[PDB]
Amino acid sequence: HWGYGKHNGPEHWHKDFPIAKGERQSPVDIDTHTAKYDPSLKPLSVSYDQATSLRILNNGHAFNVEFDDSQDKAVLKGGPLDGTYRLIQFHFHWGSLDGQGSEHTVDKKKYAAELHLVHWNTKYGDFGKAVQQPDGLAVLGIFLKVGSAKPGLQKVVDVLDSIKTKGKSADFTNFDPRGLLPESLDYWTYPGSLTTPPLLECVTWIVLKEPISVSSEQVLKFRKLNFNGEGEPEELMVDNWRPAQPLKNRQIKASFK
Ligand SMILES: [Zn+2]
Repeated sequence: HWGYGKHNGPEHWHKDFPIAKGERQSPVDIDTHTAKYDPSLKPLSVSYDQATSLRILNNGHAFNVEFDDSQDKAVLKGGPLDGTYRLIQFHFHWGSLDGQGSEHTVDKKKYAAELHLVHWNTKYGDFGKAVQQPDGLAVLGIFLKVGSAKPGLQKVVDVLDSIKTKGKSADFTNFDPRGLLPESLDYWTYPGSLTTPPLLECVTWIVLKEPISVSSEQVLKFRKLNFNGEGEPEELMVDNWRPAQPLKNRQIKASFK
């Protein structure tokens, strides 16, 4: 099945998921010189004080930190969005080396990693229904650069030993995702897709301009994870990123001057 090798990676996904060659695929390169400032965009409202993390899972493609999304406890609103979007999970994409790993790029610059906070539109009732709608999801994307450690990431890093291989999970309560946000909420936005199969064109992307800094040691621990299951040949979970896709008939809008 699909993955990030030579034989099963992004360049093959279209055979099982033809929407891979669609009109609104993600990620994309963000050309900062052609993204136009849109004064009509609102400030983003990130309301994560009541968030309830539950569990962390290695799904064979990344690790997901999962939230209780049975009520409006951690929501994203404002920005480009109409209505209320509930946080369901976050995960990352990262590289084998610090010079690649992000999905979005900025003027062709690749960051070491990218965080995706995934939220679904409450008007559709559940995640599975939301992903069938063009405005079903809002994904907040945050770039990671290597420098100073991110204190608020360390709790994540230190549990990764317990979910080394595909299908392992661990309890992961009381984690506060506010500790993963940069200072500024300035953003770019465009309409796109999930970046992994099934590649559904259901996402309003909100990509923050300001990266967070993580330490080399932190990212090194991500790279100790495995794509494989327990007692299978070890294949390090690295380079779990889809490259930039054609922008096609889209515009990327900036919330800032
Ligand atoms: Zn992602």
